[PDB]
Parts: sequence; C-alpha cells; structure tokens
Amino acid sequence: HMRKIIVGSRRSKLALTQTKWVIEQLKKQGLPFEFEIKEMFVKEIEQAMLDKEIDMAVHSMKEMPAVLPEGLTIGCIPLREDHRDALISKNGERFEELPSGAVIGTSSLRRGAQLLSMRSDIEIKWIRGNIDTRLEKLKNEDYDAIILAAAGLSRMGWSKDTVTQYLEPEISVPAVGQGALAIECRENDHELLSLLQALNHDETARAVRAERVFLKEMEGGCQVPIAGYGRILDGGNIELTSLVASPDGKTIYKEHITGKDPIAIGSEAAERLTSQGAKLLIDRVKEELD
Ligand SMILES: *Cc1[nH]c(Cc2[nH]cc(CCC(=O)O)c2CC(=O)O)c(CCC(=O)O)c1CC(=O)O
Repeated sequence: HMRKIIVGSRRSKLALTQTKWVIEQLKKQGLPFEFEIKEMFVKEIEQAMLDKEIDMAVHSMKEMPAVLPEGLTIGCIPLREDHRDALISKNGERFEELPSGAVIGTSSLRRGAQLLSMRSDIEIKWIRGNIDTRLEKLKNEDYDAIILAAAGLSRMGWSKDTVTQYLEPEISVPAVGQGALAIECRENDHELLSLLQALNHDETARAVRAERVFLKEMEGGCQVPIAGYGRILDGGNIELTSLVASPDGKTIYKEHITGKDPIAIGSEAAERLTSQGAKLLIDRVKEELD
C-alpha cells in the first residue's frame, strides 16, 4: 500500500540513465515509495505532469525551459557533475594545437561562437547524434574535433582519458545548468517535494539559481549563444560568469558578478549585459533562426 511515483522520461539512453540514477538515489532513503518509469516534447512532459499522468521528470538542467508553467516547479537539483565543455580531437591536439582550418563539430552556437572568438582560423560545423554517434563520426568523417559536455561523457561511463582537453570557463563558459539535473514536479505535491529534499544539493542549487535568473531575464535558451556558470566560493558568495556571443565570435559580451543573493546576482548580470546591447543581439539571432 505504497504510493507509486510515476517518473516520465525521454527515450534516449542518456535520459534513461539519468532517470534511473535519480530513482536509485531516492531509494537510498528507505522511505515507503515505489517508482516506475514511463517513456514519453518539454510541453508534452509538463502537460502530463499537470494532468497527473506522471508525477515527476528528470531533465538535464540545460534542457529545461527558462520559464516553467504555473503549477510546476524544480523540486530538486542534485550535486552537480562536471560543468565543463570538453574537446575531443581525432589526433589528440589541444585547442591551440589544432591545425589552421581545423573543423570542430558542434551544433551549439554558444560553443562555436566562443571557440571562434579565440581562434577565427578554425571552422565550426554542425553535427548530430548522441555521444557514441558523434565519437564515431569524429573517427570516420571530416571533423578534426568535437565538443561534448564532460557531464554527459561521465554519466555515459566514458573514461576521463577520452577527453583531449577540458575547457575551463575562461575558454568556454558552459551552458546555464550544464552538469546539473533538474527534477521537475507539481508545486503542491508536498509529499514528493519532501522525498526530493535529501537529494537536493543546496550549493549546486544556489549557483544554478543565479545562472537561471540570468537566463530568464535575457530570454535565453538552447539555440541562443548565451552562457552562464555560477559557483560557490569559500564564505558563501556566488561567482557568476555570464556571456552572450555573436554567432561569428567577433562580438563578446561578458560580465562577472560576485555576491550573496542568487536572484540579485543573476538580475544584475542581465541588466549590465542588456544595457550594452546583448539583448538586441539575442533577439536578432532568434529572428535569424527562422
Ligand atoms: C541546449 C543544448 N543541449 C545540447 C545537447 C545536450 N543536452 C544535454 C546534453 C548532455 C550534458 C548535460 O546534460 O549537461 C547534451 C550533449 C552535450 O552537451 O554534449 C546542446 C549541445 C549541442 C551541440 O554541441 O551540438 C545544447 C547547447 C549548448 O550547450 O549551449
């Protein structure tokens, strides 16, 4: 006579791996709950949750919409994985060692624009596929290197030595929420929220909250060359690095804010960058994306 928590999940191997990881972690609490996965886009999952067809969903935080519909909430952010972008080179060159005219594979304008801002003599080309697929294309096709999230490589079990070079935020500011998971549920589901609380990692949640406020006030998302990475410093301060880039890498807006309040920090970063023209650039890229 236990409540069975229905967890909706995307069909991919990464999404199901993340979903099962969360369920296994909640089971460590030894509380009287059962768990079941229902394979299920973001609108679809949120509708089913609002419809009570499912009780919760596990998303990569960088895939979460900046704005959740009324009634839903992020109920838990667990301990962050590696936040960094990772460079994997076919022949093992670091970024500064790649040959002139090297082609780096990524469909992310955030990633590509930042790389082009460092070296405009390389080329960024679209690529698709899960990690396994992109790694195969690196060996067999006309890419000299690809960019992947360190977090996805880790969660898929790839060795740390698969990575040629972990890119620090000073080279490539990560996508907002990269390496973090979001557990979404109904805001009034106090029983599930109580179960989720022990899995929540307050330091990760506070940093990501600052990133997400910046994202929301810039009206950012996946397709946008916008980036933000927050971290907790000794003493409780959050340091937020925020960035907006033109697709060609020749315009870079960058802002560093260190303070106590994640909402104030995120809001100030957006205010400063908006005043410099970064929001106009975001709007124009959105229009071109049609
Ligand atoms: C918004 C966006 N999504 C993806 C693809 C993606 N989403 C989640 C992951 C795994 C890591 C995580 O959960 O943090 C991935 C795969 C990955 O980042 O390697 C992207 C990247 C598209 C690409 O580079 O082609 C993005 C855009 C962005 O990172 O800004």
